[PDB]
Amino acid sequence: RFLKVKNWETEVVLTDTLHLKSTLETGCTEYICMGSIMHPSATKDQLFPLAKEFIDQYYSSIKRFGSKAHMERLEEVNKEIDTTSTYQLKDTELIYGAKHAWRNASRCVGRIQWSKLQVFDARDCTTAHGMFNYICNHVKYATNKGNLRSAITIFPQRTDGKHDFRVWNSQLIRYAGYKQPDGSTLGDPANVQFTEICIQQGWKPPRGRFDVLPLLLQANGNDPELFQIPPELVLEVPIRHPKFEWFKDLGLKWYGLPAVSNMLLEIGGLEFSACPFSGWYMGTEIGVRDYCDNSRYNILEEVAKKMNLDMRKTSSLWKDQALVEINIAVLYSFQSDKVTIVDHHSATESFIKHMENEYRCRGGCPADWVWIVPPMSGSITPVFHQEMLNYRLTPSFEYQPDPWNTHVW
Amino acid sequence: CPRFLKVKNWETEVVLTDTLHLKSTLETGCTEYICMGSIMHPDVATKDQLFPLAKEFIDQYYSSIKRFGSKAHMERLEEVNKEIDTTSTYQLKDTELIYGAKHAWRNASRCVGRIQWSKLQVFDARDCTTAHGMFNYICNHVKYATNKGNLRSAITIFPQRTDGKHDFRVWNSQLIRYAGYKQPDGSTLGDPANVQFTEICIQQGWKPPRGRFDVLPLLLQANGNDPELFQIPPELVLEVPIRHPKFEWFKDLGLKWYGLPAVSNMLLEIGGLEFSACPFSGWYMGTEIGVRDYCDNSRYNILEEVAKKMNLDMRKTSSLWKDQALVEINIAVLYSFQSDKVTIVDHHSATESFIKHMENEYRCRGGCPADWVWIVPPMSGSITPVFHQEMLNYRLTPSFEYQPDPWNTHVWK
Ligand code: HEM
Ligand code: HEM
Ligand SMILES: CNCCCc1cc(C#N)cc(CCc2cc(C)cc(N)n2)c1
Ligand SMILES: CNCCCc1cc(C#N)cc(CCc2cc(C)cc(N)n2)c1
Ligand SMILES: C[C@H](O)[C@H](O)[C@H]1CNc2nc(N)[nH]c(=O)c2N1
Ligand SMILES: C[C@H](O)[C@H](O)[C@H]1CNc2nc(N)[nH]c(=O)c2N1
Ligand SMILES: [Zn+2]
Repeated sequence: RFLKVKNWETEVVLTDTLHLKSTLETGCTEYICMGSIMHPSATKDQLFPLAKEFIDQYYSSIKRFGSKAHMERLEEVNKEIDTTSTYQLKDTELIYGAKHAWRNASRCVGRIQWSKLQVFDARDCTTAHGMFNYICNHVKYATNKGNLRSAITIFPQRTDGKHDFRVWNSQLIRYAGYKQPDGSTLGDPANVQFTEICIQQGWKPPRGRFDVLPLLLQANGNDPELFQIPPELVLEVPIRHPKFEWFKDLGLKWYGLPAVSNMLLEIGGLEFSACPFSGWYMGTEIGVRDYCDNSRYNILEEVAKKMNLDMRKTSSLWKDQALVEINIAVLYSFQSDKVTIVDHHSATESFIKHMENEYRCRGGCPADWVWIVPPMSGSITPVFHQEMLNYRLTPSFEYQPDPWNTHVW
Repeated sequence: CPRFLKVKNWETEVVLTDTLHLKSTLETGCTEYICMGSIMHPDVATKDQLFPLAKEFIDQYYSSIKRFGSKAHMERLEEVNKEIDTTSTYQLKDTELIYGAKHAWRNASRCVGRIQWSKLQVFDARDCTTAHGMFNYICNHVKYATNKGNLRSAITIFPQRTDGKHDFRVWNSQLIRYAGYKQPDGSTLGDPANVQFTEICIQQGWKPPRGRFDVLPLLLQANGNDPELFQIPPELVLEVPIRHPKFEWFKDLGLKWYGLPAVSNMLLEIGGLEFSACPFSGWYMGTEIGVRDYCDNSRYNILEEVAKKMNLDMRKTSSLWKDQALVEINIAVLYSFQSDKVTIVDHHSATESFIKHMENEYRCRGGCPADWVWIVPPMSGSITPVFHQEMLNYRLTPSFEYQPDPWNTHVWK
């Protein structure tokens, strides 16, 4: 059936037909919705229909469905799966696939940029040193002296499951976290466990609040190896406030490059277990989640002190006041340092425009309202009032297990 | 369906286990291929449809009072079936009515205030026959619930649906709301959300003051008849002038709001019986007024005016001038209610209470249906504990349901 989605602020109604194309599950059923669950829920025979489906939509996308090239490609892939239990994507197909996995990422508010993605083919990589080289080039390219460019580097696909390429870091660039004798945490508490694995492997920790973690890289199923990213490739921003001159004295900084490195890219049945991808930050990612989450840097109280706020009752909204000033500081700092960043008002605006584009040209746009709506000031951004349909389209980015739970040394 | 579903809290790592979802009775709107979790809204019962619905409810009631399988349970079942057989409907006992109303609230997945569910004053108005009688009952409800500012949650329940042509309806979506007036120049005076209803009232005879905060009259339909207008006695309408503890100029914006949130357009469904007029009221969470009523672009839309008086830079969105004004507006709302000693709850306190409620329900009941999209407040979401809490949404009965607007369906006599 055709599905309507309405914006309750503009009263614009869009019609979704694209959802009929989905074949994978969402996790919900007719009687139970799991819209707020973070993580809900090959062989030659499974492999061909998936490959065919993907080849079909690729050739449909270049207006040559059923062409001679198309027929030949299907045949070629058929033979290759027969003979080898897998197949290799053409360069054009790899790039199409990566851009579309981004396009189909229902949890990403930044998708208006989807067709501008620099794709680095790293499928000839065989070793951890090789991976390091490719990752450095990625970081250097994507960083671009502050003028951030979206990029993805794609390492060899899964074969038997015992020879996986994995970036063990959840992101390429992150700050270490340390468990103190007194039981508190120094640095980022989210990375305490990963930091410990790096230490256990030989990494000598400076034990600061913002120590960039080393890369831990696994090539072809082997034990991961440590590498320090050359520091001149790591762009950082000292956080200050345009009004509160005491803010710089908090000693806060963050890195300019958000680069997810723990997801799995799926294209036509093939699985790319190492595919680090990067864009640029939305201010709230740092200002709200990284700094103000209770389980992260957790700075609200200190900031509220410096602002001399009344902090005895919740109803003074001291937390909300402090939260806003921190996010002003993040945006101001990045902007003043000419490092690409987008505020949640601008980002959500662009996303609404993107939705409108996709509905017109594609017949829909899968979107996860729980993730799309920013973690502050929700209803004063346009996505809060936008109905969205969530469904799973392929090619796609998928979660995968942490490598330290499925690896034998 | 799996017998046990797990929900995680990503802040605390606490894992809870849901079994209550197995009692789900109606569709969410989702399927295994699509989720409609952010969709707002995704001829009577026949004898044969009614039997198992009544039995399911009666069983639940007698199970709740630890008399399941008792002689009184079996007798009540037989009496109910006999009534359905002879009359195609049945009547609830007062005890069952009260149980059903409290459970419809307990089951309302979109409500963050459910920690209070077992404390609800239920007014049985099933003997009501006329619009004048409806008015009396509604006035008594408003006075009781308001309690001079110490608000008490309450529901008044009018006669259930019979053949569908004799419905009792409150035409107002809430008992107390402000009028909206569209101007010839395209501007709106008052609350833009209420323009349609306001036009209906005017057509029905209401003389409008044409102000920014005019309390709408009640439009009351009894027994399927044409609806009639009544003015709520102004002394029964508690209102709060909004001022700010720091900004002396804030009171000069001339804002105020009413103290009692009272939903009057929902259908209460118990044991297959449908109560099409069941106005219920509680007390406000500040953000309902400070974020939605005042700051929605399609409502009073005051962010700009507040921003200008705050001397904020408003040329770039990146200054977060909107977020800054939003916080000060919400501070003022909470400060004004507390000062006038009218019950209100801030979004931090309410969401903290809701998490405790949810944990208790998982413990004692096997679960707690919750709609995250609605439970998370419209500002500062992730600094409230609910943002980090996975929730399962499913529909249990007794329940409050949406129903079409009466002016779209009414047959004018
Ligand atoms: C270019 C600027 C971009 C912006 C402003 C942006 C914005 C965001 C934000 C704010 C999130 C939520 C992150 C969180 O809360 O953890 C997100 C998630 C996501 N993004 Fe984007 N993004 C960008 C680029 C990209 C690119 C280049 C890709 C892939 C090629 C991508 C794919 C994804 C995926 C798969 C998620 C979901 C992550 C998860 O489920 O943990 N994004 N994005
Ligand atoms: C006692 C204090 C109460 C508080 C603090 C509270 C809080 C809330 C809030 C903030 C909402 C969201 C409203 C919106 O965004 O439009 C809501 C919705 C709702 N509440 Fe509660 N409420 C209370 C009492 C009650 C009572 C007494 C009932 C019924 C007996 C009730 C049933 C509902 C229902 C059915 C909804 C969904 C409304 C809809 O879908 O439009 N609540 N509540
Ligand atoms: C359930 N969440 C687990 C953590 C995942 C994650 C953590 C951080 C941090 N710090 C930062 C990110 C970056 C997400 C992202 C990715 C991209 C590509 C762009 C952008 N603006 N943001 C992700
Ligand atoms: C899609 N939403 C349409 C508007 C529904 C609604 C509007 C207002 C207002 N103004 C006020 C309410 C009151 C909701 C409510 C009800 C109760 C019982 C308590 C409480 N704190 N809040 C509802
Ligand atoms: C429980 C809930 O699903 C979880 O907290 C989600 C909520 N929405 C989110 N939205 C974004 N963008 N990122 C997140 O990590 C989360 N966390
Ligand atoms: C599109 C979206 O479902 C809609 O704007 C919802 C979002 N969450 C909400 N949450 C509450 N409490 N009240 C609302 O009106 C809404 N509106
Ligand atoms: Zn769903």
